[PDB]
Amino acid sequence: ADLEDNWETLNDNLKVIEKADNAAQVKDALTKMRAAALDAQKATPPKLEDKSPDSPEMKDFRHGFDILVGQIDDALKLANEGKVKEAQAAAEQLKTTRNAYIQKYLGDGARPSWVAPALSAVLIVTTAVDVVGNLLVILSVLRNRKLRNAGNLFLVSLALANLVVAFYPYPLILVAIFYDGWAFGEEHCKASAFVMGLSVIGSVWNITAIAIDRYLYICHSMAYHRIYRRWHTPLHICLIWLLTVVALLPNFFVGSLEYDPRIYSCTFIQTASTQYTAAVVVIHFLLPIAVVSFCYLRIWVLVLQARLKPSDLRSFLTMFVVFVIFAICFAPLNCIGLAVAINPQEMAPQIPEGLFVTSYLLAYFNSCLNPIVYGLLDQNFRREYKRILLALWN
Amino acid sequence: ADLEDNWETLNDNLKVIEKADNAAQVKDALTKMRAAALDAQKATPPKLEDKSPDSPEMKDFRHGFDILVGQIDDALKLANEGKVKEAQAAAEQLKTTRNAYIQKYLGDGARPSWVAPALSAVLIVTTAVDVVGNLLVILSVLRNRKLRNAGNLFLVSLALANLVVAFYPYPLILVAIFYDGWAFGEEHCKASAFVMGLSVIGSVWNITAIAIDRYLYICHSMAYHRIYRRWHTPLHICLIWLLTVVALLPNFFVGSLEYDPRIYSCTFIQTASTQYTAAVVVIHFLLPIAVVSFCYLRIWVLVLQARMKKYTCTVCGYIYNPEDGDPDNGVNPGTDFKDIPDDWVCPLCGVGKDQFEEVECLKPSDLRSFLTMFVVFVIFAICFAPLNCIGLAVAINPQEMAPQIPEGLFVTSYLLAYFNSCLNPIVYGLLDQNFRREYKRILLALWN
Ligand SMILES: COc1ccc2[nH]c(-c3ccccc3)c(CCNC(C)=O)c2c1
Ligand SMILES: COc1ccc2[nH]c(-c3ccccc3)c(CCNC(C)=O)c2c1
Ligand SMILES: [Zn+2]
Repeated sequence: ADLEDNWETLNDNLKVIEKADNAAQVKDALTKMRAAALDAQKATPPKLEDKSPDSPEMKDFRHGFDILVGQIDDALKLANEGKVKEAQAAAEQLKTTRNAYIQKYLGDGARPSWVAPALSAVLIVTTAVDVVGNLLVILSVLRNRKLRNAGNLFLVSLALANLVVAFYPYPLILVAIFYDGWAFGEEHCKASAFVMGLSVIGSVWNITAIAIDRYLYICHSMAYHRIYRRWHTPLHICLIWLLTVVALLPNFFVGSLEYDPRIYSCTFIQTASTQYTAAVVVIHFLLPIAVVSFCYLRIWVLVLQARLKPSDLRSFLTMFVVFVIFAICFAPLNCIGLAVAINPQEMAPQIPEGLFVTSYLLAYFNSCLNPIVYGLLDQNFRREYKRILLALWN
Repeated sequence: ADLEDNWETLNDNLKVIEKADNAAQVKDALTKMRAAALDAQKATPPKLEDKSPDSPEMKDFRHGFDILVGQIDDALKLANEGKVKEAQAAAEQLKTTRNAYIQKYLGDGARPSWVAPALSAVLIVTTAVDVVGNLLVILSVLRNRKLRNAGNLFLVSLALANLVVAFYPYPLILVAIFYDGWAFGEEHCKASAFVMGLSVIGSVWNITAIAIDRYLYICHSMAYHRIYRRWHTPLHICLIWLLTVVALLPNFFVGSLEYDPRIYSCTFIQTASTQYTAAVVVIHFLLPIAVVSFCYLRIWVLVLQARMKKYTCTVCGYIYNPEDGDPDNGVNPGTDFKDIPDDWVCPLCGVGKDQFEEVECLKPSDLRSFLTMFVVFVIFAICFAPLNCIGLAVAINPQEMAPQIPEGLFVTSYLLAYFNSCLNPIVYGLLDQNFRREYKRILLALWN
């Protein structure tokens, strides 16, 4: 039997012992566990495959199994006596506890089998739709005199924020999944973690700048037309990106950019400094999500009081949906970060790995959604996407 | 303008409204449609040519146009307001009435009398064996944990490709034969046509994924085992199905999913865009048929050379398995017997490799059933080679080569292609001993 296959066997019967109602169900499960333990001990690990069978690295895995075999025999000594709870306790609090004391028996039970293929599928799809999708957005906005419309600079600003992350950190996390551990230097670690901070942080500030601009243009159009914009807009875009770089610099002093084995990515660590992460969740999420929720509620009340035409909603509809799609995508992880920011000594271990990865899978997915919402809601973008593709077939 | 000519005009502008990006493109198409409707109303139908101009049969066609002109005016009332999707939708309610009320008079309904009973017989039999047959393969693979891990996780994926089509488009077509024309909405039309595209396209990528899998397992055995798999193949299966959905999306922009009266089925149209169909025939048939013919040529050369054969011991009877090796005495799994050094001995009696003879006859279950899998590939190719040839001939020159495709031949190509949805569970049962055993275990448990 295969080592990866035998690893699944020992964990499946471990789950059975918990959901068991009688000592015979337990004694049956503990027999399959001891048999699959001795088979996997005869097998060679993948990381230490080149190492000697007597080497201090390969003989460490062999010995780890010897401890659990005796622990299983100890547990079935109780299950034979008809003591169900007594053996059910000697299973979970001994097969897992000594696994951390054996190290190599703790790695398989740390991460679920599903995160590696789910993450890699999500990143492949996200990177693919990102490059094509946002590259179309760039080209659509560049043609003829389209750039003379200032607001189109915000679509190029967000297109690059989405884009840059697909060209540097996303490809290397995919190498980190297939190599099981970060395969590049400590240089590329903090640098990949930084550009993702630029994208995720830089995006909310563009999304906010838009919400204020579209708030004044619709609600106080008298005062809005009095104030210029043709040159104001490229100044505002430039300012938010330098503002972003500044907000990210405490990461190098507080040491919060390091590789997270749970998500195979070098990213920002919420436990490294609960002071910085508390500010990151407030000042760079709940603060902007609040002001923009306010901006767009004032716009929707005037539309509700105006009732209509498909060309009348055109001014903001596309930009409102992108904001909402952003909020959903980043609300879960910001909640995890908030719970850790209050009391990490007790609330942090209560965050399951299954939930944590689910928060990062959505947050990564957001890097490709924008051109889709443009295609589904904007007729003029849908037309533009068709023109570019036709240009390539003709 | 001629009545047959005006019927082509109203259907051409109907296609334009779908592929339209602005209300003006729609308002322009709806104006040409109303004009061509009033011209055809002034014309006499061919079936009711002998009838009186005021007769209840001839005045029925005149009134049918009055309704269509009213709803065209209703649709352009939306297109003037700048509501594109709202009028694009109200142009489908116009597509139904023009195909339920105006399909009565005119039209060349020249089909042979056999295309109805043959098609319906083939579909009934195909659907029946498809459901039972592939439901057995799904069951036997998840049931037996050993045969599942033998690279046969793509077989459940292939079987789901065969199944899905028996549950939605095949039953509908059968209603389309007994009702003589598509009896369901335009919604269920392009949708049923999509579900078939998923199966036929997804199957070749499933069949390719296995051909590569067995190619590396047999030819690059050493490097193979070095690379993980438990999480690799569910990622590969997931990738092929998204790959497939992607390849099918141009159908909604080029408008190639519509009902074909010759085959009573809403399917993909080869003439709607010869650019897309040329790619469909190349990228999704001749390209994969080529790479897999390459995969199986490099396997068959090893078999001919005897480079991956089992060796039975002429003394204690121990059989050497290249898939297994002799790991405890240094020969890691995947090693060929001809590659073991001379100092190796039988691990059961100590006789030298010197006194080992090869198993002459290679069973189809061997080397992850490469023989059974190769057969399925060949069957698939025969089943879809004719229609892909028709599609290729139409893709070059459709102005002259397309009318030269007889209806009798075209339906014959679709009859085989439909039949392919049920065959593979049979080829597994006839050639794989372990599947035949599993089939019996399923049948005997439900019976007893
Ligand atoms: C402040 O310095 C950095 C620096 C790097 C960062 N990378 C990410 C991130 C990247 C991709 C997907 C989700 C989050 C955050 C945002 C992380 N937010 C929370 C609440 O943990 C981040 C922040
Ligand atoms: C490309 O988008 C679609 C979309 C739907 C499709 N349905 C079928 C098909 C279904 C059952 C039997 C035979 C063909 C093809 C395959 C059609 N291939 C050719 C050469 O015409 C198909 C393709
Ligand atoms: Zn022997």
